[PDB]
Amino acid sequence: YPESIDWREKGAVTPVKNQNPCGSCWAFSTVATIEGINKIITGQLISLSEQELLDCERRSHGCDGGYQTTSLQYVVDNGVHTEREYPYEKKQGRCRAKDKKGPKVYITGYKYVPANDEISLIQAIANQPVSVVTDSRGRGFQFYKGGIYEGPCGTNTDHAVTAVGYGKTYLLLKNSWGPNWGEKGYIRIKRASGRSKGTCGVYTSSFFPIKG
Ligand SMILES: *[C@@H](C(=O)O)[C@H](O)C(=O)N[C@@H](CC(C)C)C(=O)NCCCCNC(N)=[NH2+]
Repeated sequence: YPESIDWREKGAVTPVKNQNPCGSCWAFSTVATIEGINKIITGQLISLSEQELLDCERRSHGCDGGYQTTSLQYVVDNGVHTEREYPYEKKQGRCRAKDKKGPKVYITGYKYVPANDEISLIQAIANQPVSVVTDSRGRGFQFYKGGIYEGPCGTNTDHAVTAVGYGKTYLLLKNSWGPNWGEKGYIRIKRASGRSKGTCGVYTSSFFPIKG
């Protein structure tokens, strides 16, 4: 793997979005990975629809939270519309996926990253943006301003985010709380060495889409 990577710089990352006040991070996390792998494979960077997952992927619990596996599987089974055609409404509504006839993006599957292991995660991000989770309950995280975040934070993960890169000592994370949070929407989180739940539990549960 390269010493560092920034998928933003490689053009595989769309502008930061704002999920609030709907607790639909699961959808934002998944969509960002889809946006990323689509660019890597097809050369196209297009903002895709969190609202479709929200309205249509109902194994997850809408604004009350959801799952990486079910949301990734949704895109395998059904593909996903652009954000432009299916915009965010900040709340679950009727699944209108069938009513929309515009451009869609499909994936063919997804892979789970072996958990609690630095290099397994780093190796995955080297290839594509990855869906990851963090413990976001704390003042330090919620009011993060900038720099490499080393703590304080627990490992009781409750928020799904997107790993869009790393450096020697950190993982670059796209958050979904708008561009006014952290570093223009992003947080750089310390790389815990080796076997570890990771800083803020960032090694806990990681998945990435496959577009073959
Ligand atoms: C996170 C957010 O929008 O801030 C959102 O609550 C969420 O989807 N969180 C996930 C985090 C996991 C580590 C992937 C989550 O909690 N998913 C499980 C189901 C949601 C909670 N359960 C119920 N009963 N709603």
